[PDB]
Amino acid sequence: RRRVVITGMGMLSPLGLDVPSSWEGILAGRSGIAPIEHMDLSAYSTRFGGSVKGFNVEEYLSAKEARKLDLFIQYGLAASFQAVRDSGLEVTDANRERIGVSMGSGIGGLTNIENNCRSLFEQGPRRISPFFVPGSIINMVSGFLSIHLGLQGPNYALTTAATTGTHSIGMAARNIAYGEADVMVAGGSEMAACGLGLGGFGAARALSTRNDEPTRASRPWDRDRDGFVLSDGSGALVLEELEHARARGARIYAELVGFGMSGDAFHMTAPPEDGAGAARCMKNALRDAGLDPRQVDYINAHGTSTPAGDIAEIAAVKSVFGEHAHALSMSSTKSMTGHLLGAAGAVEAIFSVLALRDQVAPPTINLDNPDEGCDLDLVAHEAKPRKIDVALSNSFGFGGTNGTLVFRRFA
Amino acid sequence: RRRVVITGMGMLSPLGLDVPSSWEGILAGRSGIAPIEHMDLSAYSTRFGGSVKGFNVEEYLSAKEARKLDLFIQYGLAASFQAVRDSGLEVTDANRERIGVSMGSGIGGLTNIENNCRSLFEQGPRRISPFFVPGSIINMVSGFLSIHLGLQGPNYALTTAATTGTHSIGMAARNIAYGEADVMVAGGSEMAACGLGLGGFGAARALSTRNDEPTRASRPWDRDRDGFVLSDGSGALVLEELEHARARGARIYAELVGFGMSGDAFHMTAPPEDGAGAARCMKNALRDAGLDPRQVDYINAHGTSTPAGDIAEIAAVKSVFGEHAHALSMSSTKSMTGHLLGAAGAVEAIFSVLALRDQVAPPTINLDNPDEGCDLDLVAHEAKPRKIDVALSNSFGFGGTNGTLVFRRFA
Ligand SMILES: CC(C)NC(=O)c1cc[nH]n1
Ligand SMILES: CC(C)NC(=O)c1cc[nH]n1
Repeated sequence: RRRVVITGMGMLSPLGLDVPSSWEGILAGRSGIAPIEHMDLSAYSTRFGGSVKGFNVEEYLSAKEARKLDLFIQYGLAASFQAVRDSGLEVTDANRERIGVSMGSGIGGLTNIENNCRSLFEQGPRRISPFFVPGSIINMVSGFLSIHLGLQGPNYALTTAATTGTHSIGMAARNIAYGEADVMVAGGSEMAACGLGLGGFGAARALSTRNDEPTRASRPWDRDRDGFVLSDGSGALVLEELEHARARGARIYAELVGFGMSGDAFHMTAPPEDGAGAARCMKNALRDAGLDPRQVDYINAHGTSTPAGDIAEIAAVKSVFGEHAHALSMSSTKSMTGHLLGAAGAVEAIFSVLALRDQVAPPTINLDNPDEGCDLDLVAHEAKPRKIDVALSNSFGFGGTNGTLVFRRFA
Repeated sequence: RRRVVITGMGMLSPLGLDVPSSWEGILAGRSGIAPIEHMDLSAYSTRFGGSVKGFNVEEYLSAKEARKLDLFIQYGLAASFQAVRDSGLEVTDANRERIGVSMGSGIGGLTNIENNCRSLFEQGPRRISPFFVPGSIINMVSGFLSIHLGLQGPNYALTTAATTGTHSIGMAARNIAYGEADVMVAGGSEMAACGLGLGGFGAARALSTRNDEPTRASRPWDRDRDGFVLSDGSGALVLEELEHARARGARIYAELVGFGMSGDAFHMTAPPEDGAGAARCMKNALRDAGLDPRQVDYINAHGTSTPAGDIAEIAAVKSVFGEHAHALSMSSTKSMTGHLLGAAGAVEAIFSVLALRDQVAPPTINLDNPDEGCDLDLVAHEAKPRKIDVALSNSFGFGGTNGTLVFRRFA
C-alpha cells in the first residue's frame, strides 16, 4: 500500500479568506459568528451564523463563469484553486490522467434552489435559469475544477452531512494508496444560510437560539449549550503519493496515515449515549494507521455544541483511549468557526495538519462550565503549545455516519 | 558643493498630455482613472487604471523611429523633449559634454516583451524584431534622448520600482553638485498596462478591485482602501547648476536642496508597521538640505492606497516631525493619478515644484473616512492655498527601497 502526504491546503471560513488568516483567528480564540446580513430573519428563531466575509470570486473565476454557479460551488473552487497553487504541482499530458478530484457538500445549492423556486411560484417554469441544474448539483465542484485545470483522474462527490469532508479526504487517500491516482484534490464546501437552511435546521430544533450573544452560542461541552451554529465555507487538500511528492521536491505538511468509518445504526439525528459508533470509527482509523491509542497527542473533535452529541464523544474518547484520554488534548474549533456541515471535515483536517506544523492545540472557546463527565483536557479558552506527533479529526453525521482521519508529522 | 535648480518640466499623465493640463486636473480634484480600453480585461479581477489618453508620438518622432520603441520609451522621450523645450537651453559644441540624462523605469518594455513572446511561441525565433533589444531595454530613453539632442554628459538609467523617478532626479542632482555635469534631464516613464502587468500585480493581490467605481478606487488613508491603481506616463525635469542658469537668464521654478535614501531591510513588498525606513530616509534628505523638520510646509506622500503602506507613512511622518506633523500639509496626488510606478517620483517632483510656484497643497481626493491614527492635515477632498517654502516628495518601492527629495522656493 502506497503512502499519502499533504502537499497543498486551501480554505474559506468565517475566520478568513485563506488558510493563514483563518489559522491566525483559530490560535487567537476569535469568533467568526455574527448576525446574518444577507437576508431578513426577523421571523426565524436563529438569526446568526458563520458567514464568509468579503469573498471576491473574481480572484478565481471570470464574472461571466461565476454568475452560473451557486455560492457553495464558488467556495469549493476557491479552496481547490488555493490548494493546487499551494502544492506547486504542474499538470501535464504525462500526469493529468493521474490527478483526480473529490469535493463534496452536505446540502449543496439550497440558495440557488430557493431563488429558482421563488421565480417558479410567482412567474412559472420559463423563469428558471438554464444554469440551475449544472450550477447547483453537488458534483459540479469536482466537475468545474477538473475542466478548469484539465484533471482526468477519478472524479466524484460525497454527500454525508457533517462527515462529507472527512469521507471525501479519506476516500481520495484510498484512490492514491491503491494506485488509481497519484494526486487528488479533496474536501468539501457549504452555503446553507437560506430560509430553507436556517428554517429547516430550526424546525428540527437543531440550532442554538442565543441571538443576544452570537459569539457565545457555540459552546461545546459547556453545561448551557443549546445546539449547533450554522456556518459557510470550504476546505481543500492536495493529497499526493509520497515518492511522487519526493521526486518533484514538494513541500510536505504531514502524512495521512489512517482513515476509519462506521455507522451507529441507532437513530436518524441522536447518537447512542456511550458513542459506541464513534469509538469503533476511531479504533478503525488507528488500526488503519498502525497506531496504538497512546500515540495520539491531539483530537480535533466533532464537538458541535449539541446536548446529546458532545457527551457521547467524551464517552467514545474515554472508551478508546482509557487512562491516555487524560494525557491527549482534544478541542472543538467549531467553538470559533461554528458548524460548516459538508465543509467541517475539510477545514478541521487543515486545522489538525497545522496543529502538527506549529505544535499547538487550538482552543475550545466558551467552555465556561464543563458539563458532568467533561473532565478531559478540552483546551478551554486559550491555545496550548504542546508536543503533537499524531492528530485525529472526527466527524459524525445525521444518520449516524462516522468518519475519522489520522495525520502524523512526516518522517 | 554647487546649487541645483529646476529650469524645465515635462509630463504625460492620466490627467493630461503636458504639465499645465495635468496640474489643472490636480488642483480641480479630477480623477484620471477609467476602465481600460486598449485591451479586453473581461477575465481580469482589475479592469481599470490610469491611461494616457490621445498621445500622438508623431508630435515628437517620425513614424519610422517610433515603430522601433516600446511605449514606455515613447512616453519618456515625450516628457524629456517637453522639459528641454520648457528650459529654453540651447545645446552647442561648447556645452554638449556638460549635459547628461538619467531617465529610468520600474518594469520597462513589458508590452514589447509580451508581443515578441507571442511571435516566438507561435512562429519561432526568426519572428522576433531586430529592434526588440534596443527598443525594450530601460536605458534607451537616456540613449535615444542623448542621440536626438546631441547630449554627451553622464548617461544612465535607474530601475527601483516606485522609487525610480525619485532616485533618478536625486542622483542627477548629485552629478551637477559634484561638477560632472552642468545640466541633467532626469525622471522616469512607465507603461505596464499589458496582460503581464495587470495580471502580475493582480496575482500579487496588490491592486484595488473596485471595478464598479474606478474614480473612487484610489483612496489613500481611507478605511475602505484595497490596494493601488496601476497608471502610465512619464515625468522629466531639467536640473541645472544655479550660476549656469543665472548666466543664460533661465526661468527658475525652485531649488533642489536635499536628497535622502534608505532601505527598510524588512520584507519584499510590506513595510515595517512603524515606517522606520521611511523615517530614516526623510531625516537623511532634511540633513542633506541643512533643514530642521519644523521648516517643512508640504509633503507629497507616497500614499499608494495600500492597507499596510499608507499607515506606515503616517507613523514615519509623526516620528520625524513630532508636534510639527500637525502644522504641515501632506497629500497623495495618487488619489487622482493612480500609481505611475517608475514615473510616480518624476510626476510627483513636478507637482511638489508647482505647489511651491502656486502656494497651494493639492488634495487627497476620496478621503471619506480617515483610518485609525490618520489625523494629520491630509488635504482631504479640496486643494488648500497656504504658505509653502519647503516641499518634500516621498517614494517607497518593492524591496523596501526608499527615496526623498526636498525642494525650496528659490532665493
Ligand atoms: C450527529 C449525531 C448523529 N452524532 C453525534 O453527535 C455523535 C457523537 C458521538 N458519536 N456520535
Ligand atoms: C512599497 C512598500 C515596501 N513600502 C511602503 O509602502 C512604505 C510606507 C512607509 N514606508 N514604506
